[PDB]
Amino acid sequence: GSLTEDGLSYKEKFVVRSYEVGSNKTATVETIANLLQEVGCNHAQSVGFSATTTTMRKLHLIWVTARMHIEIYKYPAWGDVVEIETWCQSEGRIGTRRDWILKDSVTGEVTGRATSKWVMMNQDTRRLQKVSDDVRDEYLVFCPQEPRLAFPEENNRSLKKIPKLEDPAQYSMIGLKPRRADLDMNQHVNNVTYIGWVLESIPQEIVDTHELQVITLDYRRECQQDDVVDSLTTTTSDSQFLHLLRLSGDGQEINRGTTLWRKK
Amino acid sequence: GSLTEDGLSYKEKFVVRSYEVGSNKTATVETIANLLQEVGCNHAQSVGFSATTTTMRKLHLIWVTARMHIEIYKYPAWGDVVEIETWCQSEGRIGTRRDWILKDSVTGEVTGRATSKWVMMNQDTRRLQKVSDDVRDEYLVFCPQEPRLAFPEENNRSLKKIPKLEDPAQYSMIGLKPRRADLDMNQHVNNVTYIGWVLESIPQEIVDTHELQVITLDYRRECQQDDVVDSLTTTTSNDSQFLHLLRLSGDGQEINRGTTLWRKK
Ligand SMILES: CNS(=O)(=O)c1cccc(C)c1F
Ligand SMILES: CNS(=O)(=O)c1cccc(C)c1F
Repeated sequence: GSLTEDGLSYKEKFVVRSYEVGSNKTATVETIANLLQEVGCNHAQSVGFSATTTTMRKLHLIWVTARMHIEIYKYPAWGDVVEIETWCQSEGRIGTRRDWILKDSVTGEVTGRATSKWVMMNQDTRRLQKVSDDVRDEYLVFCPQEPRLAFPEENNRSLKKIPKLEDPAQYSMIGLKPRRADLDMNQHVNNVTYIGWVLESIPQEIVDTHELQVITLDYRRECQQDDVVDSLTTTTSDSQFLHLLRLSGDGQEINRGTTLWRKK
Repeated sequence: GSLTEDGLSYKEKFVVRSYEVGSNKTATVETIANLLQEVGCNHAQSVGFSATTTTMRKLHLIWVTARMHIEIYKYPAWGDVVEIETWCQSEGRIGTRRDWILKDSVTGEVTGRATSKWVMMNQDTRRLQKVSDDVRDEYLVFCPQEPRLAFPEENNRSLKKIPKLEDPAQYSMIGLKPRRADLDMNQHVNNVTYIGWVLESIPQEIVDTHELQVITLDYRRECQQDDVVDSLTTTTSNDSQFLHLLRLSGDGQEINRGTTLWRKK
């Protein structure tokens, strides 16, 4: 992959692998989400980051995902080339935004888009911070100056408030645990695992008849290596669902979400 | 990737990804196993296979993995390029063997090697059987004629008999279940999931202080999408060795057995 001419965005091609596809022989939304993260990491590495910046590594600050929104129009097939472009933007004290556009490399057609909201947080205390007084001028040089939005439409799905699912759930998958393949290099559960856990309470009949078009997920609290998760889904409708992940015991909320599915 | 000049083997390069690495900032053995499977798939495609032949698709026959043996000398770092060569050989009526060599693309040095034994199964009845000369003839052209072995050693760990771990296990991880990301495109549990389940009963202290050099895994029965697995490990030993068992958490039906060898970092 490479920074573009202007140095303000990053592009990378991926060939979809045999083990990356589901029952329709196209990429899973988990494979997509993993590629979004990989191109995000190659963007950071290209400009000298990693997404830590000098004064963050100093005060022990990290970027952590508050929110992920992905919309897929077509899932690439096994052996297809998908091109992903990614860029970041400041949203003032709130935090930072990373957006993605996915294209069919051959047709140059847009096959998906994604946006995500990141916040600061001290790694040790896990206390949510606001973007420094201004000292966070270290990274504005690497973002477009004028707004560039994968989701430009005022009042659009990517920004909607998600409510808390109420017991009893219509569906549940309980006792989900992460294995070592689910940890990142710093031994924290991978953001993509939570996507997989949310989708595990969708009934097989839906996954067999429908394709996933939209997923929005809030990250409230991290699941540790030795935590156990329950995944809850209720139909609210195309088929739409409301999602909740919570710790198997006390029922502490770790994620909430919505998905939208189209008949195949 | 491409077939080599003689079209008897297949080469492919992979750049190691951010999410494919462990605590060492190098590729997990599960990432490696997944790359072996991917390059194996691209070789099959390159010669007009599915890994079924015409006769196999007729008689409703598949190849299934009986055994996987991996030896890694060095795990490639995040952003490193690894080059994998793979080929198959007929083992007569017993089945087929697929072999792999892993190299540092830059230095050209051998960083790993693997071998696997495949047997024929009726899709529907799940009944193993000997290879028929008719089936054999259809793919023997695509294999070297003179033996080409990733593991030449006169007495090689790759072929050693694995015993059944004795209750009580020294260590265990209980209630392991597959999610949808553990299924392949035909909704069977991915062979690589079993590797990760075997490793889940190794204590964190070994993993933090050691590196996996060797893993041998026998595949006895398939775990189904709604099965639950128990993983059992006992120390059998500077080098730590373990004996492994995966079994269904209810009746305790065996799905896998294995051994691992670890060396101090
Ligand atoms: C993720 N958020 S970031 O670290 O603030 C950031 C902003 C701009 C460009 C890059 C590469 C970047 F990593
Ligand atoms: C698994 N063994 S195989 O499918 O019979 C086979 C034999 C030779 C070459 C190829 C590509 C092949 F896939």
